[PDB]
Amino acid sequence: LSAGNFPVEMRINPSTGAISELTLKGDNRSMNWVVKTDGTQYPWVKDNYGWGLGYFTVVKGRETVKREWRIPVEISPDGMKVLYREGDIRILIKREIKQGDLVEEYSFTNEGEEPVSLYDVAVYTPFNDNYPDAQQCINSRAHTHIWKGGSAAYVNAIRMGDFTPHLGLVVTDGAIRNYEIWERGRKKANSQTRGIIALDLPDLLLKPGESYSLEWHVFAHNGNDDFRHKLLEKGSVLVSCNKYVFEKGEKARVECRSLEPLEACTAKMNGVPVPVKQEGNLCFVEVPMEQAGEVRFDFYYNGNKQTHADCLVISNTADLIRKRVDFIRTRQQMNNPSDLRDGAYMVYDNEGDSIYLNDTPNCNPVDRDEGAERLGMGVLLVKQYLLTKDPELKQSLLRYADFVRRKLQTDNYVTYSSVDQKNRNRGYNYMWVAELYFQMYKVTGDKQFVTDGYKTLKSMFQQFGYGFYAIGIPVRLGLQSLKEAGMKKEYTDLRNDFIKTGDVFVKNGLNYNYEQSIVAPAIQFLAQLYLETGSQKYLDEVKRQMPVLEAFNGFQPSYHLNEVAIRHWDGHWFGKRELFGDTFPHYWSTITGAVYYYYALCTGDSSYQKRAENVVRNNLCLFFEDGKASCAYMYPYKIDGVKAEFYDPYANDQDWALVYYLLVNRGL
Repeated sequence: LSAGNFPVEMRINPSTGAISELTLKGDNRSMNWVVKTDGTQYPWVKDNYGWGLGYFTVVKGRETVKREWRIPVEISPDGMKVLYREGDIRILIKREIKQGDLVEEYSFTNEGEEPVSLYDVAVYTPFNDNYPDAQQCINSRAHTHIWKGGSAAYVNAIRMGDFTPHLGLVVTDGAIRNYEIWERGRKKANSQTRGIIALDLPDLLLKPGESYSLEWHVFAHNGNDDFRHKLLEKGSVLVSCNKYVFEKGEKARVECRSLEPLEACTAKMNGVPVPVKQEGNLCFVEVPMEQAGEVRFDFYYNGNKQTHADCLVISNTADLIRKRVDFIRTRQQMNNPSDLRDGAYMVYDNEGDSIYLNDTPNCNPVDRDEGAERLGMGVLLVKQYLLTKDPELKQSLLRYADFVRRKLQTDNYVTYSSVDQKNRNRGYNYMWVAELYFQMYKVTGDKQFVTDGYKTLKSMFQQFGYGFYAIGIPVRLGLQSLKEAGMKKEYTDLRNDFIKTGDVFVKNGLNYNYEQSIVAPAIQFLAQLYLETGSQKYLDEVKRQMPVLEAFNGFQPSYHLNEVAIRHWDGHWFGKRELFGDTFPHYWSTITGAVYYYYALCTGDSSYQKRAENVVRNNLCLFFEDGKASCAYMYPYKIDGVKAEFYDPYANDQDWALVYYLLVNRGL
C-alpha cells in the first residue's frame, strides 16, 4: 500500500547549460531541490556552481592545468544536450526524462593528440541543504545523505520536515569516489549552510579519442524504504554490515544486495581477496575481525563495477573507555596549584602533547575554555567511577567539583565557562553543571550536591525562561537524585518547572537556528518527562517529531555515517584546524541515540534500543587506543580545496559520546 507520482521538472540556464531549478511536479510545497545559483539565495553562490557544471585538472607531463566548464560551445534549443570544451577535453551532457526520472549522462573525451591524466574530476550537485530558518527548513530544504559508493554511489535528499516527496540520485554508470564541499566560511553563512556539494569521479587516464562516462538517475521517492527499492530497480546495489564497529574477535557479516544476481562477484578486505558467498540476489562475506584498525570491504562485480563498506575494529570497548578515562585523569586535568584553573578537565592538543592553555589567537576563544561543554569529561569520570570504584578517579572528581562550584559559579549559582567570569552568560552551561552536581551525589552521598543541582536549574529558569531549548536537560536524573535523598518538597517544585517547559515545547512544535542539537534535545526532554508524569500529550509530541529527527540520519555502510546525524560546523568552532564542513561523526550525533534509548522505554519498541546502540557505537571512532580523543572527524575529500579526511587533533568536548554510550548500554 502507497502514494503519489511526482515527475522531475527543471529549468535549464540558457547561458551555462546547467540545471537552475529542480522541482517535483505535484509537490504541494513546490520546493527547489538545488541552491539558486544566480546570487539571489546567497550573494557568493553564482552561476559557476550550477548543477551539471564542474571541473577537472588536466596533466600532460609537467603541464598541470585546472579547468572549469561553464559556457557551452553547443547547446540544444531545449537544453537537454550540452557540449563544453575545455582544452583537449570535450564534456558532453545528455539529459532525458525517462518515466518521470531525470537521466543524465556526462561523457569526458580526450580530443587531443597526446594521452591525458585527469585529477580531481567533479560535477557540482548543489543540493539545497542549508538552514535559513525552521519554517523554510521543514518545508523547502533537504538533508542530503551522500554515499561515495563507487559504482553504487547515491544521494538521498530527505526534506527536513519529512514531508514527501523526497529526492534521490542513483549512479547507473561510472562511479563517484568521494565528494567535496565548496563555499564555507565565517563570511559565507557560517554554520547555516552546508555549502555547495561537488561529486568526485575517479581519476582518469584517457588516451587520444578515449571517453569516460558517468550516468545517474534523479527521481522522487517516498522515504528510505522506497529509495532503497528504487535504487535496486535501477541496477545498483546496497551494501550493509551487521554493524560498523567491531571488537577484535567478533564476526562480521557484510551483505551486498541487488535486484538480480550479480555476475562474477569478488570481494576484498583491505585489498586482500576474501571468499564471497552468493545466494540469488544477495552476496555476502563472513569473516573474523582479528586486527585493530580500519577495515574496508570492497565488492567487485559485473566486470568493472565496485562499491565498498567502511568498518572499524577496536581492541575492546571496556578497555577503550578505561584508557580514555585514564588519559583524562593523568593528562587533561590541570595539576598546577599556581594556575587559577587548578582542578579543570581541559582542552588537549594531541599533536603538541599538552593541555591547550587558550593563550594563542584563534577564531573563538570561549569554545576552547575551561567549562561549558568540557563538563562532559566530569560526567564521564563519574559514570566510570560508578562502574569500577577506582579511588584515583574519586580524588580527581572531588577536585573537579570544587573547581566548578568555587570558580565557574558565583555564590548565587550564576554559571560561567571561564574563571574570570567576564565572558558570555549562556544557558546551555547550566544544564551540564547541574548534571555534574546530581552525578556527584552518586559518588559521595553529600546531599549538598543535589541542592546545587536544583539551585543551578532554578537560576537558569529565573534568567532564561521556561522554554529554553538546551542539550541534556537532566530530568530523569534530577528527580531520582532528589527522591533518593528524600527532599520531596523539591521533587515537586522542579517537576513543575519541567512541566511548564514541556508545555511550551508542545505549543511551539516545529516553529521555535535549525539543527540536530536543537531538535533532538527537545525530544530527549519530552521523553524523560513522559516517563516521569505519564501525560499522553508529551509522548504524542515525541512521536510527531521523531521523523524530523530521523531525517538527519543516513544509512550509509560506514561507521562514520550509519545513523549519524548531519553536522558540519563544529570543526570550525571547536577544532585546531578550524575547518567548516561535514563532521561525521560529531559527538552530539549521540543525542539522537539517547532519544532512541528513551523512546524504546516510552514505547516497548526494542528496535529503537538496537538503533540507540548503533549510534553510540559508531561514535567510538573518536577515541583512540592510547586514550587520546578527537573533537571531530572531517569527512569530505576536500573543503574549499583544503584536504580533509582527518581527525581534528584537539580533544575538546567529545567525551559526551562516552557519556551517552554508557547511558544507552548501562542505564547510567
